Amino acid sequence: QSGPVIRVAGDSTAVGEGGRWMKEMVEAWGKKTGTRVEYIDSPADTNDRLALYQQYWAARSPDVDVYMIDVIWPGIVAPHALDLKPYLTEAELKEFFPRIVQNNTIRGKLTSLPFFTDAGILYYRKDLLEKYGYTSPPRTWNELEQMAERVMEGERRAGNRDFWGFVFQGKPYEGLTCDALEWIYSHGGGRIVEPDGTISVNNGRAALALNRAHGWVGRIAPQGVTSYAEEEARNVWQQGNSLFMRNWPYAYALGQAEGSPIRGKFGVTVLPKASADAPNAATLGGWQLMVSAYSRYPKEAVDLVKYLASYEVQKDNAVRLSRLPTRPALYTDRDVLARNPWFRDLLPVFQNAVSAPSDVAGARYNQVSEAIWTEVHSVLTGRKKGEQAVRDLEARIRRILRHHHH
Ligand SMILES: OC[C@H]1O[C@H](O[C@H]2O[C@H](CO)[C@@H](O)[C@H](O)[C@H]2O)[C@H](O)[C@@H](O)[C@@H]1O
Repeated sequence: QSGPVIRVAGDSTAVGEGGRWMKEMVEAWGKKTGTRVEYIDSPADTNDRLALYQQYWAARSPDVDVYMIDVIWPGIVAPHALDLKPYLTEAELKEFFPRIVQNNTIRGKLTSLPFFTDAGILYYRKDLLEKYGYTSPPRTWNELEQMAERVMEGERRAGNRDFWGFVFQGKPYEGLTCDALEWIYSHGGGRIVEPDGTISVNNGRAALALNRAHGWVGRIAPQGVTSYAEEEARNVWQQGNSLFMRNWPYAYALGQAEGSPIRGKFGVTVLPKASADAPNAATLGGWQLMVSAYSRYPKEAVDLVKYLASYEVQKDNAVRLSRLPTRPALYTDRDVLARNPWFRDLLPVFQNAVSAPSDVAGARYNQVSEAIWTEVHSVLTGRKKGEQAVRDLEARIRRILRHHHH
């Protein structure tokens, strides 16, 4: 047909159904409104997407109108965002969780609408826990290790060469920062960089957390876990070859799909922690919808963003893709809850999720994060002990944030 073509970059066809579903939603809006649309695909890992989208932004490119942006990005991407505040009433904006709207608001600019939230959780094979005499998923990291060693011994003995105790995201990329924040915080080691700016990571609890994680590699987790992102972990788990997995909510719907080897065989719960008085750790993730400051079609782009962020599209995301709404009203919707009962069970885990240090690092967050995941990876690979790594990380972050004030 004719008129503007509204072009969207967001999510990836390389991560679950997200890219496919996103294209479907954008096509549905185009059909509803009689507007031409195009979907531009992205790489799997968030930090690779940031670099791709930065090419467009540095160019002031009009070739993408709407970007799906990570929770950790507002402080970096704000100059490239159209301020959405004038386009939403106060009532419309209050329909989203205020913490996420606050996150997305930089120096008063509403950079982006909340789309879906995210929190790290523990996936567990309930069939296998029952087989090996366990009644509850593990609450402590020591329990997780003990269960993993026992179930692995038994499943290996029964003939499954492919079977592991635990998979997670050990690749050097942003997902490892997420995993590592959960390890450190759940050992009482802090937030790596505190909201006040204190770089706190050089402490014995953070070091222990990293040594613990090294101890999994090649033992209860595959040697190759040091190259796993979300999907590599998910594919071991989904084939039936891991007792436990750390991952985000999206993996639940995919594991329940017809033809999944593990359909009906798993539950989810909060990640374990070092001891009963440590805090629960679930890293806060999630994605927002930004209209490009370079879009030639801001009114149409805003209309698309409000549609994607609407109740019925977020509902579809919850029901079909098990991704977490940013609208509190959806957590009381009968159909969302009947499909995903665990959304009610773990709502307090999602509410108490711990943010990575993107607010305090602001536009330097991707540099801080790269330091984190590289130093953590050096522990996972055995290159360094946790004590040295947290000392080296402290020094790196001090250099990166020197002269930065939030
Ligand atoms: O909901 C699943 C999403 O997984 C990825 O995003 C999560 O993990 C990132 C780290 O790898 C975090 O930075 C992000 O905040 C999390 O939401 C993936 O990039 C998304 O496309 C998936 O929808």
